[PDB]
Amino acid sequence: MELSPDLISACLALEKYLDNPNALTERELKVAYTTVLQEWLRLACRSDAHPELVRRHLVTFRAMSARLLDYVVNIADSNGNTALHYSVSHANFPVVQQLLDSGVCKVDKQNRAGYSPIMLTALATLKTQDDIETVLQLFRLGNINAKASQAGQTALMLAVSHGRVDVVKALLACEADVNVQDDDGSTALMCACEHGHKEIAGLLLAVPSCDISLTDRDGSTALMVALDAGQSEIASMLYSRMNIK
Repeated sequence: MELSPDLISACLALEKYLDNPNALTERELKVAYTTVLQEWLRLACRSDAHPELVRRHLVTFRAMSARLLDYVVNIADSNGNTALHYSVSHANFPVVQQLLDSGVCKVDKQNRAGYSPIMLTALATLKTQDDIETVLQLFRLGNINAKASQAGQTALMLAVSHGRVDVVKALLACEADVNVQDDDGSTALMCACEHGHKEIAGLLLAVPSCDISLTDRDGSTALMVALDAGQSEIASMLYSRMNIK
């Protein structure tokens, strides 16, 4: 439960650059950025990462400079991942929470593959009410309706595709747009239909604004996707929402 002298030392170097871009040589800036990145991720993104030690470092960065705090919290690795990407991916929600409480996280930042930390919540199982409350906090800070640069998928589509009922519920509780279509015209509902996520399909259908008449690029509605997949229980749920002329 000690602050990292190597991290603090490189932070001091970086702070000079943040104040004046010609304060460091090219060599010095490279070593400073690299050293901040490694020591910060050591601290925040190992599997034994301690939230109180993260907080203590954030409080110190803030005192040094508001710009340093912002810079370190959001520092990205070679894959475009930040500490918040990794903490969400590992479901270390107590660390996520300290990150969010910094007041400076860029929660919509997409990594190389196009995923923001909000999208990466589809990789996380929410086990406690504290986990759920942290995730809700994340979804209140950023754009839950953003489309990943890859195939235009949203967090909701990704949560449906991973069968994550808990994350789906959290997204809907924050009015996630259920009618967003990906690059192939597919909606979250069509994903639930294709893969037989029956609980999740029910959750989506209960959303008043869910538009079951949308078609993908092949002209298929959710119902057609369900009938074609032999997802008969889901097909019946759809028929109950329709008004057949």
